[PDB]
Amino acid sequence: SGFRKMAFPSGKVEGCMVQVTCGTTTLNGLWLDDVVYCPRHVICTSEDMLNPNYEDLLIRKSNHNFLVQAGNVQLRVIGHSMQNCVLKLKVDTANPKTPKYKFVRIQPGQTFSVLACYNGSPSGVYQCAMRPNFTIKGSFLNGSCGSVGFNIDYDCVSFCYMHHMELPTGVHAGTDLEGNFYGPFVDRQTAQAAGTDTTITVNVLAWLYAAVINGDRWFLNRFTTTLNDFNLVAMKYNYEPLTQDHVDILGPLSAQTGIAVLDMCASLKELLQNGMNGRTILGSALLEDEFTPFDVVRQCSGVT
Amino acid sequence: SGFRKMAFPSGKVEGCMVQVTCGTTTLNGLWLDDVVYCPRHVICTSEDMLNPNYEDLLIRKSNHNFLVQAGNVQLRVIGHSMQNCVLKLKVDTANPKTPKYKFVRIQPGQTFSVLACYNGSPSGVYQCAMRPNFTIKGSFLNGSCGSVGFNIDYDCVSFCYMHHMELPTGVHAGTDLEGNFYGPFVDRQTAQAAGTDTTITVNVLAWLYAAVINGDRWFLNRFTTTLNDFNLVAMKYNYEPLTQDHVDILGPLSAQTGIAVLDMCASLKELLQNGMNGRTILGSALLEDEFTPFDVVRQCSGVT
Ligand SMILES: *CC(=O)N1CCC(C(=O)N(C)C(C)C)CC1
Ligand SMILES: *CC(=O)N1CCC(C(=O)N(C)C(C)C)CC1
Repeated sequence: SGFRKMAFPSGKVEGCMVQVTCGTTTLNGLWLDDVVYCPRHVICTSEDMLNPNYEDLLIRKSNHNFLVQAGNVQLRVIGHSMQNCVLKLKVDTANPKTPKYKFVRIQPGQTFSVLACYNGSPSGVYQCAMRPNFTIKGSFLNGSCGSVGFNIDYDCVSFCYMHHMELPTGVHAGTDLEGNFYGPFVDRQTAQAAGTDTTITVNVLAWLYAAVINGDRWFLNRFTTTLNDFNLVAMKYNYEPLTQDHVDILGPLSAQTGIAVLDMCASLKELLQNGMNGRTILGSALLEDEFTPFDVVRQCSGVT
Repeated sequence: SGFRKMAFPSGKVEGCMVQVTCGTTTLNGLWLDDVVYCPRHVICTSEDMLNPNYEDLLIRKSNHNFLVQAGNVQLRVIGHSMQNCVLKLKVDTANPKTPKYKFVRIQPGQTFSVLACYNGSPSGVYQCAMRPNFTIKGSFLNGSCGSVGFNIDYDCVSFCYMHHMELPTGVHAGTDLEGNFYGPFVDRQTAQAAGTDTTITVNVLAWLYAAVINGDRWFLNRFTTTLNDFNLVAMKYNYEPLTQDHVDILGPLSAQTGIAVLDMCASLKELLQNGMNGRTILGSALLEDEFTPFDVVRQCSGVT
């Protein structure tokens, strides 16, 4: 028993973190095979960040301007290209610690682990979700850019996020490893505001299943609901509308606990309308939406 | 900006996790140099767990009964001793991935990362504290025993916890790596109940500093207090009494924010007496006590 906000083990990704320096800017890169991935804004002066033309800024850059350091050993840059908002620096040496890996673009509501790095040195690991507004709620100081988010499928690391931007509201924006930003965000120091941070309904329900499974059951009630009735309450409370697909995804947890998804919806409804009344569920005083159904099954079954 | 519940990177500890099988029982071991550490209850049948005499049970065990498997490679056990509540199995091969390390017995209120393992395979990582009642609030299914808790001081892993016991209330008990349990707990399936789970006052104050530092300031008020006045309120709310030592420890965070520790105490006091009124601090609806002052400084400065 016990249910905790759990990151994947960081080992396989630690061995992929390098320091990238361009001019006076130092941030983090991902070394997979003979390529280092990093945010293209490594080339910018704070001045440039206001309205940078990245193609033009890049012309003033050669392979030898990108200083790449794996721990205390320098890597020879033999090539550099811009893919969308990332730089791919070709090095002469393939990372000997490259795991099996994919680049995956995750949907909002999907969760991943972030290995926060400074100067290509890992400092910590924590679990995130891609918010429905395409922000993430990270911990990123200066030097943390190029820190990546990932899932591990046993041995295969699916890289889903590279950190680029802090919005003035202290939320975080970044790219998949093909350099495409999540949501409407850009590597420009401009007026960019996050949209509504909606709650990931399916994730809250998963976490309610997780709680029942771990003995926190006080919020089970006698009521059921429909998708249409439940969604009226979702709407009012800035929750993602719940689909039959979400219901299907919660099936396995339904099965295990013998609680119909819609009964659990009715529990969530009451919790939204009435709050917690100063009570806690899995040591939390609000409704956690950064566990997927998959995260719950994983941690409640014990997959490695 | 951003402040998240952050575990140390797991890499250095992943390379220390092995599977230990004795008879039908499989759990996790820590391989440092030519020694594998594991909970002595690996030798018990569920039957034995009711009133085991570990010295006597051990006599029926030889080196060759302890099957030790690092990934897919078996280790030859050439020795086995009981230290308190741990077994130390001497293997013929020193772990090539042994980091610099210490064994440290942590005080309650001190935080550490747990690498949850099943069959010596890491599944996830999460941050904990040693609770003032000497429980921890983990995520541990069957097979998770021998999972360890640790701090990293740059390159030196301080191992502070090995997981042994789930109490029927779903909280967790274990040993330092010398085999001595935290608190009054024993490796016996008996009536063991956790004492009062008091809140770690100094940790809540650190986390209040962390919030100010990250722009969550609504709970700053016009009031100050004394240790003696504040402690009256602590008492009533099952908070650790605050000492001058706690105040001294919060000095650096005081300095940085220019908020006197006692003013921040007065903020905590109001929060205790009045609650949150449905507001959140660093995305939390209750007062977080599993960040130390040291954890806050680390994550707010960006140490690796
Ligand atoms: C996130 C990160 O590590 N990063 C982005 C900001 C950058 C900086 O301080 N500025 C504004 C200049 C472009 C140097 C440092 C790298
Ligand atoms: C925690 C763990 O992995 N562990 C302790 C319980 C044990 C078990 O299932 N029992 C009760 C018997 C002693 C086999 C498995 C190992």
